[PDB]
Amino acid sequence: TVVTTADTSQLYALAARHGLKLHGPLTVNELGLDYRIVIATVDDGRRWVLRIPRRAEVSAKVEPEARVLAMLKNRLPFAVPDWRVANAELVAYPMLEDSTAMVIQPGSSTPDWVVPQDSEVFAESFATALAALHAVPISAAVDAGMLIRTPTQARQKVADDVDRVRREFVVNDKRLHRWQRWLDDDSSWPDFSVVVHGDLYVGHVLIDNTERVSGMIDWSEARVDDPAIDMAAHLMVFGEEGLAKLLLTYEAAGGRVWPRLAHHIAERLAFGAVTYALFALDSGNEEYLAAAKAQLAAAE
Ligand SMILES: CO[C@H]1C[C@H](O[C@H]2[C@H](C)[C@@H](O[C@@H]3O[C@H](C)C[C@H](N(C)C)[C@H]3O)[C@@H](C)C[C@]3(CO3)C(=O)[C@H](C)[C@@H](O)[C@@H](C)[C@@H](C)OC(=O)[C@@H]2C)O[C@@H](C)[C@@H]1O
Ligand SMILES: Nc1nc2c(ncn2[C@@H]2O[C@H](CO)[C@@H](O)[C@H]2O)c(=O)[nH]1
Repeated sequence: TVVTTADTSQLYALAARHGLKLHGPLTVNELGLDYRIVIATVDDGRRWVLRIPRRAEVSAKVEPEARVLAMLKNRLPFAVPDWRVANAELVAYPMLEDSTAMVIQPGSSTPDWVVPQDSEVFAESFATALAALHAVPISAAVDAGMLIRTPTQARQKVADDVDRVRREFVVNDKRLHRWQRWLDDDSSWPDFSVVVHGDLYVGHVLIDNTERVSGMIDWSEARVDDPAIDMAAHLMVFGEEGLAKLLLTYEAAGGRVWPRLAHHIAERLAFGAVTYALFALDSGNEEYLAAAKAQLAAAE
């Protein structure tokens, strides 16, 4: 007998209650704070992703995300998870076998690999994919019950998050001033909102073996909001040169821009410290909290 991390009999029973018969190899990622993620082989010979909510508060988010993905499926020129099972105890979809655009071993803080800076096929196809996403009509998002933020509501959300961090943590004075100046800088903010992925970075983008964007995953944060939300992580990974290329092609592909978009994306990236701190706070995880407090107290 060999102790294994996965509980195959419990997983089998869970999947079977939702019409999936597990058979063959599986792998398990238990490091998620909200979900256990298992990639399992099913009697169709195919791999499926089992996205297992850990708690009632997580389970509550399944049905609204299911409506998002159902709406998006025909309206994007790339794949998204096909949640053929979606309920409080289990989400399951056939695995999208294409690689993520960043490969990282669970537990590790350093990726094995990220799609290269000089990959023109990746850069170009990410920009067009993003323009396509941001072209999904607002009416479709409303009809699907999505969270909608007008430009005023988008800016208010940022203000609320900044204020919550200020109430719970002690933040470097210059950091605070940066965020406030940004919130007060009318010219930075867009006068429209779009359907955004909300958690978009190389780890949630799938690519075919030519490095062309073929899919996106992990849509929990999707909503109608500030377009720049989906561009900040591109700046973080690919730098100002990568952002410059993105904006040129995004605009050429029909994406709507505004003159201070590049600036606004950089401010959104800085605002990532707020998002991280609130995640840490809401998680109750002391390691995340220690990192967050250190970041917030530090000079940029
Ligand atoms: C938009 O700007 C981003 C910039 C940066 O975005 C992050 C990323 C994506 C964050 O994840 C996001 O963290 C938030 C809190 C929740 C979110 N979702 C689960 C909901 C999650 O995906 C990280 C904090 C994940 C984390 C903690 O495990 C790590 O420490 C790992 C090692 C992480 O550094 C890397 C693999 C590097 C190579 O990735 C990047 O820098 C991207 C660009 O960190 C953010 C918090 C900002 O929001
Ligand atoms: N290639 C690929 N990875 C996935 C898929 N679903 C989940 N993952 C991985 O599991 C994590 C949790 O959803 C993601 O960040 C990916 O690393 C998928 O359909 N295809």
